[PDB]
Amino acid sequence: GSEIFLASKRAAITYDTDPATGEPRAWLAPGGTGNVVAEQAGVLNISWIASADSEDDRRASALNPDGVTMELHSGREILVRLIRHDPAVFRNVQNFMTANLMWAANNYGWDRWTQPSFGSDAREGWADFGRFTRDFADAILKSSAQSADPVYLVHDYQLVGVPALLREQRPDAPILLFVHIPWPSADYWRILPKEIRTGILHGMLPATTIGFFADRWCRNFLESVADLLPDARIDREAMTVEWRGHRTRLRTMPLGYSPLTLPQLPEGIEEWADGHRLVVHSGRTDPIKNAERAVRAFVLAARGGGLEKTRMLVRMNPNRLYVPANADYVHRVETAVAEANAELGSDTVRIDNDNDVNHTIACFRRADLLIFNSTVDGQNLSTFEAPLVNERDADVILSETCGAAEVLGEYCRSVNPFDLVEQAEAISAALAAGPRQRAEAAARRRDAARPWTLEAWVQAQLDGLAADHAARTAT
Amino acid sequence: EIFLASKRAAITYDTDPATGEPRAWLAPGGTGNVVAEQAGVLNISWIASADSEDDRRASALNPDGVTMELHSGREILVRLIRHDPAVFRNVQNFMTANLMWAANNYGWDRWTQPSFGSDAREGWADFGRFTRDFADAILKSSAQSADPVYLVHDYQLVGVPALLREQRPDAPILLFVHIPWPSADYWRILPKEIRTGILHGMLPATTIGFFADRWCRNFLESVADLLPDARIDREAMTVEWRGHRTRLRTMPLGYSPLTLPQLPEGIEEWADGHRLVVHSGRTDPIKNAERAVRAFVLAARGGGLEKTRMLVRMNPNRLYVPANADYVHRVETAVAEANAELGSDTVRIDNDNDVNHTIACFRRADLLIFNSTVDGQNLSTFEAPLVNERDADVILSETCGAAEVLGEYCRSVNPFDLVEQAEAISAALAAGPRQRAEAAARRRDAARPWTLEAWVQAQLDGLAADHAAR
Ligand SMILES: [Mg+2]
Ligand SMILES: [Mg+2]
Ligand SMILES: [Mg+2]
Ligand SMILES: [Mg+2]
Ligand SMILES: [Mg+2]
Ligand SMILES: [Mg+2]
Ligand SMILES: [Mg+2]
Ligand SMILES: [Mg+2]
Repeated sequence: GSEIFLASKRAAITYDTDPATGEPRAWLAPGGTGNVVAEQAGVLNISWIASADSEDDRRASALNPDGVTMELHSGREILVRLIRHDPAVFRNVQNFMTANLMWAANNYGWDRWTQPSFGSDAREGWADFGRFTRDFADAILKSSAQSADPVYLVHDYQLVGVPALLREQRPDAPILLFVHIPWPSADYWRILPKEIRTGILHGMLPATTIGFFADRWCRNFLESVADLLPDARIDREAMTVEWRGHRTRLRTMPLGYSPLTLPQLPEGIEEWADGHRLVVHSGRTDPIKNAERAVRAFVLAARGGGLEKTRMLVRMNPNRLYVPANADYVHRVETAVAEANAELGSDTVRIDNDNDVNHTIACFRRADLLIFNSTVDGQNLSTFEAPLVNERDADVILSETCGAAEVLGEYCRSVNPFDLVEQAEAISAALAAGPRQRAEAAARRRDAARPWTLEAWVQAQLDGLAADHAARTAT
Repeated sequence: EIFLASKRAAITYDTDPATGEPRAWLAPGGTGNVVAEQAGVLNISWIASADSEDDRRASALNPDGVTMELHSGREILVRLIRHDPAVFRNVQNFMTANLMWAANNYGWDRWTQPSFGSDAREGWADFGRFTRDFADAILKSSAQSADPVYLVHDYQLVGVPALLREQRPDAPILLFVHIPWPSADYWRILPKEIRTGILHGMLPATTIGFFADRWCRNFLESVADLLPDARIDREAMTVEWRGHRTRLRTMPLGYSPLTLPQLPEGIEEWADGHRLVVHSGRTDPIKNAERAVRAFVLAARGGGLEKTRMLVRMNPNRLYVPANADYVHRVETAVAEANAELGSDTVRIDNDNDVNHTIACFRRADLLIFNSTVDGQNLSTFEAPLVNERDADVILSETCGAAEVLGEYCRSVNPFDLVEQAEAISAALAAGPRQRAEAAARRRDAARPWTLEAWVQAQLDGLAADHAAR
């Protein structure tokens, strides 16, 4: 008897002609939070509320106020309702400063000794955060104006301010906030300026349920609350916060993959890899993906002997390259690859860069060894998808700091992503292992990965939120 | 019989001006002076590392111990361990902002550093040898003792308790760490054999002490995270592991009354007619002088600081460590940029290890800034208000151990937020004599009880209770 409203900020939508119909088409770039949320919209048969961040988006939204019919990579179709944030007030929706600070904080990118140093920009950014949060919350509230019993599913870190605003207007509504990124240790969270470190928590706590992909993130969130909000009472065993009349439950809801989204190799790759064992590292152009260290670990593994007919493919998916840290990462990866080739012989290691899902899947299929060695990762879905499609009983080296390691770590070669020697030794061992050992390990790994579907995760959201809503009422 | 050990002893060997005989004296400040003063308090020898040929010569020539003069005036015996020089050199590298200093004092960005190679494997091996040298020295000194008590000080000796416990199953062993303990997620940046091996080395202690509750909490979380076989109790502050029961204790330290002069050359004249902001600390990136200078510039831009100057007092220490050299460069850069904007000679750097100069700067200050990025405790934030003659406000980082005792009596700041720090500089200097007078008196009252002798008593009392429980 409830209507469900699902929102997230980022929607990477292209507009082109549909070859099937010859009509103008909206389609969603693959990967990122957007693809996950869009698939959830499809599972639930509801619209996806997200931000218009271009004239094209505004134009599409104005012509289709009921929503734009959008095509997923999985071929599936949903309605997307893009919020037409006023272009004169919100000049650049694509990049919000406060959200970018939260990205760096939550993914641990600062050394503290030299960075960060917050100036007036952080104050201005926080004011802008407030304006955007209000504009977004108002759009959700307008969308749900004809609903007597709305259920709000608010997705990802850009919307951390939203639950407080929804709770103010809809005191009895079930509200889930689901964060797709890590939550950092209390000492690290409090690097942020006082108004932001506390303000964000004030924005989140009015949610019925706060979800993360991993237990570690829930624990770190609770510790952050205990550290900063003298008014709050945490219960580490119950995973609860009680604060200013808000009761909040923290839940872990792991996600692995979408079965319905699971081709030929990129140009030149099949011939280059022929007769060689192939090590594959795959991920976005983001320093957390840790390809530089993966390449250096490969070089150290080769130094120990036994990798004579082995090559390494670094698959990088271009994304937000305008961010200085991302550009720096690509530079550092290119440098390590050049050093590897200088040391091991030309063409031992190759970078292959695009956002083509078919190429990604092909590379997952061809791999003799898969490396997902993130410095940290909210979850990392590639580490579920890859073994599920791999045909060669490839081993998987998985960083212990990926959310996914809580589910898959015991079925992979779990590593410290900062230790090049451990990683080199894991690379050597994985490639030395005989086919029967690898076959049995891969079968167990597929069995461990298989249950963690997008639909199961959506069900977890609803089951958790429903239970927490009941508990909130009883208290 | 109490046995006391710590690694670092910065000793100078010269001729005693009063007697003409050979003399050994200990550098003031740092952990060495603290442990040396504790040896004096307890009337015991201090076991420490010989770190140079002169130390080895002195140790070899005086096997009973080297009579060593402390800055406070006192005299104690130091028993210096002659390690293998190659092992020692590499271990000292392991203990600097390479490796362990960055691990416990939060110096890594994770995205680009660290990346552990074979050097970390060799470093760990050498650390084991160094640890064995210390345990053998301590055991040798205590071998005929029926009921020895072991007080093992600071992070370099984290491996020692396990080795002592192996030989002395029933002995009281305190491990007291003088630096922070990092969050669990940060601790596990270290290679597996190190992150776990260090915990295995520490947990056999009867008692593990830190200067702050936060460090104890972070330690427990690290144990819970890495040792599936350990059981922690956050309320009892205990670890139960392999039938070892370990108690975690917070034992704050503030200052030594006995250690509490003229200003350095040129400073008095330069400061005359001006309000003086003083930042003081070792050449270590945790001391955060660069951000303090930038915050000062931001405050000066706002007006109201027209007759205000800033003194950056830096105590040269291990300038060969890249992170320390970089820190000094960044501070020099910020000071030059401050002067280029605000006017020549607005900000000065003054560098030496003269305690008298430090105390004098504390006395002269109209505002004191101890804005460390993190600090195991920071003793300067107790010493400075207790000697200051201006009722200077204190800007104190919330990330100093000392903030747990003095935070509410100072202007507590986020050390990464320049605007907050600038606003605190401005507010601190907007208040004249009387406003500050009341707060300054309450601050001194808060700082006063936290003496060195009280802290030594806390060590003994805590250890005794924990030993009787185990
Ligand atoms: Mg758009
Ligand atoms: Mg931390
Ligand atoms: Mg985890
Ligand atoms: Mg890659
Ligand atoms: Mg010496
Ligand atoms: Mg040392
Ligand atoms: Mg951390
Ligand atoms: Mg210092």
